[PDB]
Amino acid sequence: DVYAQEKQDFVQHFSQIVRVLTEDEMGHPEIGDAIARLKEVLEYNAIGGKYNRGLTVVVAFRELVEPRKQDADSLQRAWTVGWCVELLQAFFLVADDIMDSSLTRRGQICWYQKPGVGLDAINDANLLEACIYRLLKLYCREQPYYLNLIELFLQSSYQTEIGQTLDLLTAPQGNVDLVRFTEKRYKSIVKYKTAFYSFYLPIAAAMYMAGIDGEKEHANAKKILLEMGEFFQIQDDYLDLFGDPSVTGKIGTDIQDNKCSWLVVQCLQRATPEQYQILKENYGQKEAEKVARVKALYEELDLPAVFLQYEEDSYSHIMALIEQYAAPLPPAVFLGLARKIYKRRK
Amino acid sequence: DVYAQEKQDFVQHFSQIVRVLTEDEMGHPEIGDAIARLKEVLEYNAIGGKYNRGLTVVVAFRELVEPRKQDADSLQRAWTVGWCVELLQAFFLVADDIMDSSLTRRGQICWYQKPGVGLDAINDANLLEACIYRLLKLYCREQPYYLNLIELFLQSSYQTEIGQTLDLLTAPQGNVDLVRFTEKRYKSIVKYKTAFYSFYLPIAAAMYMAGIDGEKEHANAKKILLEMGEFFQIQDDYLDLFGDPSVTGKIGTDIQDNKCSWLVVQCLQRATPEQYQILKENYGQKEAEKVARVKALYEELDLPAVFLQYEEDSYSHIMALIEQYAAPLPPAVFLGLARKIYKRRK
Ligand SMILES: O=P(O)(O)C(Nc1ncnc2sc(-c3ccc(C4CC4)cc3)cc12)P(=O)(O)O
Ligand SMILES: O=P(O)(O)C(Nc1ncnc2sc(-c3ccc(C4CC4)cc3)cc12)P(=O)(O)O
Ligand SMILES: [Mg+2]
Ligand SMILES: [Mg+2]
Ligand SMILES: [Mg+2]
Ligand SMILES: [Mg+2]
Ligand SMILES: [Mg+2]
Ligand SMILES: [Mg+2]
Repeated sequence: DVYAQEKQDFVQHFSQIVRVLTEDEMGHPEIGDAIARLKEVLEYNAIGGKYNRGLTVVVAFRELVEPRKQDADSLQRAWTVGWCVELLQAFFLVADDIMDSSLTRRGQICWYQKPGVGLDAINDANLLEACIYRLLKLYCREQPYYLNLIELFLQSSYQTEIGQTLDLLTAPQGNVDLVRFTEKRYKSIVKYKTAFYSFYLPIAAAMYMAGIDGEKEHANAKKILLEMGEFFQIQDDYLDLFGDPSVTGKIGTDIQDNKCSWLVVQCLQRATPEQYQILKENYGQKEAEKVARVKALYEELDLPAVFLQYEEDSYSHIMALIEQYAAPLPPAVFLGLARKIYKRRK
Repeated sequence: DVYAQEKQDFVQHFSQIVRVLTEDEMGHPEIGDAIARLKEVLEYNAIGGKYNRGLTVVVAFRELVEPRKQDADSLQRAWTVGWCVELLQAFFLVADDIMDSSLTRRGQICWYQKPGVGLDAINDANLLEACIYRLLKLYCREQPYYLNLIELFLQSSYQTEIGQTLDLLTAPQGNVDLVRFTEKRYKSIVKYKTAFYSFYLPIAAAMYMAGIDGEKEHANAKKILLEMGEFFQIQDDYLDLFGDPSVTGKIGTDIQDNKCSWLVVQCLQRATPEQYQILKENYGQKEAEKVARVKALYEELDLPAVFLQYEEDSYSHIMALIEQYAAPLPPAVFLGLARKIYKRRK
């Protein structure tokens, strides 16, 4: 919508970002090779996704600054903060792929699986985290919102690592306990691991950039953007199994990795004592046969139909939340975002 | 010296730090388990080292604030920033151990080698990075230096990741090229990977905390503290091979991991065309026999004697740098630190 409009401009700005993060060798030639490697990391890991999050920073900026106040530089900065959220993303993915033993991301092989990278990936990832704050310094240093943004990113990082910790504690390798896999636990997980950084972070960054720094303006926004995030991670769990790797750009692992996926939580609730045992006996194991038994059992309970039911009822519920809590913000900010993820298949 | 004096107080402050980083569940019970895991990570990975860096923050604080201005809270904050540098350290180690395929750290098994952790270590590490900025917020939020410290830590993180990148690019697995292993390259590596965060970071943090924020006061300090860092990493490379694992708390890997160690750089400079080939043929391989051939060749060139020569001449050179550049800072700040690392064997 407004998103599809703004992409080409956002994506072309990536070159400047890179010309800029590699202007550090235009003062220190002894680190050339490290900069080269950094470029490479960026090229491979910052590109090829949908860019929802970065664009959401820029769309929300249009919609919250009076166009008088949108000078050339105001925009350029917003492109950057936009990119700053894409770096956050990049950093999480490079490292969640190692942790999740994934094979492919955005329709290429995962950075760590590349010949000659492996676990150097862990540095690569953190360099990407670093680059955020180097951009904030280089573009927003003189702005009233600087500190708010720095605290926002870090703060959001921390909540997201917290969420990752639960994702992992709840899904221990070679230990199939399913007592653990509940509704309450699921909600907590996705709240922390996905919702703060994929949905609040980028909107609030746009709000901070427009001088809207009020506690209650952020609290309301959050009530909306968090439930939106929950829904989005459920989408993500559905696609892990039922998506198209031609389209999602990634092969699934929730079952192999013994994950507290939305799927498995719904399964337990419906399964017969009989069926519980197929699951127990096939879940969280690297064997194709056992994975398949679980997919089938999921299809046996017409869980893709329950997905579609839930996706309709949550989208409504979210719309209720926009009616209740958007004010004084243009509903469009939240709607544009909602449209871009409802009935999504990539 | 002043260090040995201040430790007991610094180490006891670790409990408060933990009671404080786990007071987040005193608002959000749904993340208990993640906090538990965080405690555990901290306990295992923040403890057992020398604490040079953290103590150096606190020693330098004594020596730069007029004792009138050292109220209870002023100290407590300095303990924290001190601990903030130990968290930085913790985070780098947890993850450098994975990247370096190390077995033991501070005389226990490396966190990632623990049964039931493995590559979840990558999250664990980043949680430790997070905790720094959560402490800065919770203790130094209202201070004039806050932003300076935040930029200092991040900035220092970034330079250290840059340095890590070179460490790794220069030491590719299963690819023994020794053209790469030069003096110039070595200096660059250790400058970035060790010196900024182990030596500048903690002193400058103490300076920022004492309102000494002048460009030239930090530049001079840096000239000193960077050369000090170089020397310290050379020490670290010597101990990798020639130390006592009973004492260093860690088993070495520079040879196996094909590292641009101070040792190997000195070796090349001295070796006969004959000897160059033993090295080429045994370096960077996981085989005990081949490692041993290299150790022996190193002992063949009386490199431990060259170490002791260099350690004397650099310590002198550093002392010259303190005579030249300490002012207006108490020489003690730099000397206390120098004494604590000269002729060091752990
Ligand atoms: O691999 P995906 O793309 O399905 C997905 N990736 C994510 N989706 C939503 N939120 C998050 S947070 C996250 C992540 C990555 C790394 C870390 C730690 C290094 C900090 C923490 C969180 C990955 C991720 P997940 O099913 O693995 O959760
Ligand atoms: O393992 P050690 O203790 O000998 C030593 N550890 C370090 N010593 C001095 N500086 C540094 S910087 C560093 C490190 C760790 C992790 C990272 C990336 C995750 C950020 C970057 C740098 C480890 C390290 P090294 O010989 O591996 O260099
Ligand atoms: Mg994951
Ligand atoms: Mg994953
Ligand atoms: Mg997923
Ligand atoms: Mg290393
Ligand atoms: Mg190491
Ligand atoms: Mg070492």
